[PDB]
Amino acid sequence: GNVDLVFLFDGSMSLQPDEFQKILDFMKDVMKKLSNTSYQFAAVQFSTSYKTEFDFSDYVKRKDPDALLKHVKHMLLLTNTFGAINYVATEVFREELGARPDATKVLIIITDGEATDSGNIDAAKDIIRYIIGIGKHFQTKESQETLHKFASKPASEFVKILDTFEKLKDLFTELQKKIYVIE
Amino acid sequence: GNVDLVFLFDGSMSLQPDEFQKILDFMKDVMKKLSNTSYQFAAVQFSTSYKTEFDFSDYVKRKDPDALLKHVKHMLLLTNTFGAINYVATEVFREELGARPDATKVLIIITDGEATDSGNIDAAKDIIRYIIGIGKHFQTKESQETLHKFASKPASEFVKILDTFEKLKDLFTELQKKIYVIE
Ligand SMILES: [Cl-]
Ligand SMILES: [Cl-]
Ligand SMILES: [Mg+2]
Ligand SMILES: [Mg+2]
Repeated sequence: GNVDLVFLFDGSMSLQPDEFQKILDFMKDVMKKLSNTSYQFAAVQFSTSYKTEFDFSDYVKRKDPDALLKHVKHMLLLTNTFGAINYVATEVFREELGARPDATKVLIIITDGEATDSGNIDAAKDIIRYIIGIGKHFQTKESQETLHKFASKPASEFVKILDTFEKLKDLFTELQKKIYVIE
Repeated sequence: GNVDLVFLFDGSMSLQPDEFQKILDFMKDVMKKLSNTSYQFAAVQFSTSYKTEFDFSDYVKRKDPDALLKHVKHMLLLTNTFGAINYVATEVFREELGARPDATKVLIIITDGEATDSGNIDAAKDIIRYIIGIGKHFQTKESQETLHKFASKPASEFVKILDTFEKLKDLFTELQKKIYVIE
């Protein structure tokens, strides 16, 4: 059926210009591949606070991915992941913002560091949540587990750990192998 | 998993140059949208006889549909669909020709007239068969009924009827709404 997918990307102080660009490229690639499908998209940059770069209505109005993200500016601040996730659940997934009523909700969280805040993401528990942890900040198994709480279960399918930002290209390659025209 | 898909397109005398071109456009549109996935394609033109325009190996070596179908010459003869389907079953789905051993076999038959031969397609029965009947030759319930024996069950799912070749543009729009990234 319909799929309303939200990209919640890390814009923290740790990211180098090229790394931030690779995150933007990844989001665009998936969007272009899935253009003219039953998917609709929204994008929110998060660091200390949260900013919807374009919401569902924006995408519907102008499907152009490159145009939708041409205005993004790297925040360069903290990594308040609990707040960011709750922000999507209540401020982005809204009918008035273009979200479709009984559409399946999906969240693709991309981050390069552990969350600097805490609390709960209970309000977002019914959204299908994928998280992509990139870079040396996720070298240890300990740091990787910290991401499970944000993603759906099992972690084996929903939590993806990438050692480099270059690997985002590999991940896109792999996701395309999972694309099918369903009966 | 892996999907080996063969397009079997009508090259009969009834087809005008632009109608035959729209059939090719449909095939290329499909292939382009499904590029870099688990799908691999082969295309066979049929009329009085049959011709593999490019096989699975060719597709793999040069994944460019436009380049893959640039030499196609409209046969302009009859409509031997029974023989054509049997040819795909035994002359196209072959490992030496690029087909992957246990990939799901799918056949997309595109035609604008009733078969001019007879027999059976028992040898192609394990292949998921879709048939697209286009135009004035299918304006009666009887003519449309004859297409059923070539496709998988139920006909309501595997038989597609288009009043015009223009409609192949519509059909492609429709099928894209069924494109999802599987878990
Ligand atoms: Cl950081
Ligand atoms: Cl004909
Ligand atoms: Mg960071
Ligand atoms: Mg014909």
